[PDB]
Amino acid sequence: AEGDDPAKAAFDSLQASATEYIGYAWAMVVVIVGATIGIKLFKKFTSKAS
Amino acid sequence: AEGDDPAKAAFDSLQASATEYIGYAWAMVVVIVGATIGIKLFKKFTSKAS
Amino acid sequence: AEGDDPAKAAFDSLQASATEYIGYAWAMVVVIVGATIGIKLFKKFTSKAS
Amino acid sequence: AEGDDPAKAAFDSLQASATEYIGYAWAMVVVIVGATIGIKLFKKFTSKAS
Amino acid sequence: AEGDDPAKAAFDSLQASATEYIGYAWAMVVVIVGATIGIKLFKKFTSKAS
Amino acid sequence: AEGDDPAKAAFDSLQASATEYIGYAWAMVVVIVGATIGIKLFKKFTSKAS
Amino acid sequence: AEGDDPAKAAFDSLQASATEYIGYAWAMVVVIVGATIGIKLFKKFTSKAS
Amino acid sequence: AEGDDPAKAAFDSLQASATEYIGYAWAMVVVIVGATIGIKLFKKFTSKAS
Amino acid sequence: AEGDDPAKAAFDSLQASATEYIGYAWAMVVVIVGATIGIKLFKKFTSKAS
Amino acid sequence: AEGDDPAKAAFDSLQASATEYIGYAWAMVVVIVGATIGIKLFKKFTSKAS
Amino acid sequence: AEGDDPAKAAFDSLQASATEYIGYAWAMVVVIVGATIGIKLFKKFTSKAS
Amino acid sequence: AEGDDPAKAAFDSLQASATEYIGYAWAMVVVIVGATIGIKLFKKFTSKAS
Amino acid sequence: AEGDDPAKAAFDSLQASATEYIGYAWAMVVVIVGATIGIKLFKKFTSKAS
Amino acid sequence: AEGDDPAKAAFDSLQASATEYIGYAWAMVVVIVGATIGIKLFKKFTSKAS
Amino acid sequence: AEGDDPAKAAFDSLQASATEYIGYAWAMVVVIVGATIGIKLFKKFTSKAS
Repeated sequence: AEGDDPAKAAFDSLQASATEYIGYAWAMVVVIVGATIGIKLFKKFTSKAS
Repeated sequence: AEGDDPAKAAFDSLQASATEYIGYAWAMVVVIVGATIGIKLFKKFTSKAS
Repeated sequence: AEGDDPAKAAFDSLQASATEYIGYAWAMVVVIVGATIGIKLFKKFTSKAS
Repeated sequence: AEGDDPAKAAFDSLQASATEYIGYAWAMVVVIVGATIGIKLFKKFTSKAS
Repeated sequence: AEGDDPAKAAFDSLQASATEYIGYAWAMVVVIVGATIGIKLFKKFTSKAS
Repeated sequence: AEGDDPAKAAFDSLQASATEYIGYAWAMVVVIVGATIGIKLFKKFTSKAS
Repeated sequence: AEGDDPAKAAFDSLQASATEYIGYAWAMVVVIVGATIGIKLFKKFTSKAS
Repeated sequence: AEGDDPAKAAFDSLQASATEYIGYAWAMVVVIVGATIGIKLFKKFTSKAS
Repeated sequence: AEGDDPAKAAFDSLQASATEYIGYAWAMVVVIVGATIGIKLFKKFTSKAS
Repeated sequence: AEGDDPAKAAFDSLQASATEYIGYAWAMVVVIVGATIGIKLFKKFTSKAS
Repeated sequence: AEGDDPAKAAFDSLQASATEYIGYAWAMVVVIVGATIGIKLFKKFTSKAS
Repeated sequence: AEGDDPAKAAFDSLQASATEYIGYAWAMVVVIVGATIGIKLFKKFTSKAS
Repeated sequence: AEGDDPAKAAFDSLQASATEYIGYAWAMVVVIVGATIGIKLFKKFTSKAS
Repeated sequence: AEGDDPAKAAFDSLQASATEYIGYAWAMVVVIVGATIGIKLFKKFTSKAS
Repeated sequence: AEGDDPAKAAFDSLQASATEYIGYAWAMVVVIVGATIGIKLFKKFTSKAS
């Protein structure tokens, strides 16, 4: 009980922080996927011309 | 007997506390797996465009 | 049992979110395929004239 | 014997729970594969027009 | 001799019990591997369509 | 020996299930290829007229 | 010496069992590869018509 | 909190750098697609003469 | 009481020092992950060209 | 001296026995790697057809 | 030395087996390419008539 | 404090060294990606001729 | 420092070797592309006659 | 010193043996890549005919 | 003081010896990584041909 209270709260803080990192992950992949969408579009142009 | 009663109860309390920690574990992994599902979905988009 | 309940629900939420992403995927490809239909139609005109 | 009985049963419960998670897995992949079937169909249209 | 007889038998019982646990292990992994076979099959479908 | 028997049988069941999925795969591609045969036939008509 | 004899034999049995599992592996992949050969053949038909 | 601050910033820097690489990607494909547009134009001339 | 005071403070100092080491850890992994982001970007270029 | 002689010899015997076990290890991994070579070859066939 | 001898030989056997699989691969593709040569010849006839 | 100072500095040196290795990594991938750009360009020529 | 020097040099040697392989790659594709240029030229003759 | 001499030499022998295994690795991949070069050549023929 | 002097020196010798072992480690991994660079290059060739 008493001992595990501060620890439970600590785990909550750790979980929230994990969520912050995870948000950054979603974003990073937003850039990479953005790059893939654009570049694959270049390829699309090329094929249409072909 | 007499001596081990309080100890048995103490072990029950310890086990329950362990269950609390364990619940937090399931949750933490819920966030991480959520991140993996979303980001792998970004990758899915990229491949479909490709 | 008890521990895996919150986790099952979490997985449901994750699955639904996956469905949202997936809807966006169908749409994105709607635009790309729209582009292919139109442009291939331009090619059709050219061939008919030829 | 005596000690390992409750443990055997516990393992049964754990195995069943594992089956629940696993069912959710089959489903999640049902959505993802559904997305792949549909989107690859969009690509099919595009190629046929081409 | 005399003292170690009951102990040898006890070790036999312990070994047999260990075998029971171990059987449950083989099974648990049967479910997990079953899940992997099925889901990887979903992926197979997706690739074939692609 | 003893331990691996149930596991061998489990693997047999898994293999058979894999065969079921695989049958569905052959079918799915039957529809897609059917679509390609028909539509390419439309193209055939067009060229013959041309 | 004496102690490691039964253990060497045990390892032989374990190795043989491993061979049984491994045979099942070769087979499972026989089905999957069979599926890939057939389905890729469907794709072949489609392309030839195209 | 305290520990994850420097890490969040580090991830920001990493994301920005990723954007730089990605810009170079868009450019590289600009050259390749430029090549495809020009060369397919050569083919266009040839067909028109034909 | 009296004896454990200096020890509590000592543990505080030890904990803070642990935090310093831990900061260095976050940083070290910042470099490694930076390397992975860049190099995986090289791979991205290669695939886009492909 | 005198006491450690029989012990040195005992250690030699133990080392040799360890070598026997170790030989079995190399073999066991021979089977597993054999399985991986064959099955990855099945995958090779599939890709070539694709 | 001693330990790695049997392993080297095992690797030789594995390599030879790999060669057998690989021969089957060359053959399988012989059939597929044979099919492509014949069918493309049908197309040749059609065009010549056209 | 006192004990962890030399260790902090040691970790700094280790981190810097890690950066050196990492630089070599970026370079190695520069060669590999260079190879991919060139060779994919060969493929580009072939397709343009086709 | 001291430890990572020999390793840095080792990485240099590895990188150079990678360059050798890569040169062979450029060449191999020189032959394949040569084949494509020639054969597509055969096709050119055929079309001109047509 | 004295104790680590035999160990250093032992490590040399182990490293050399590792080199033998590694040579076999380069070879095994020589066969696999040979198979890929040949079979991809079959595909080349098919496309040229097409 | 007096007693710990010879021990400090002994620890220095032990540390230096540890450095020797560690050098051998860097080397061993030089061979393994060399093998990975070469073999992955074989794979590179195969993909380029594909």
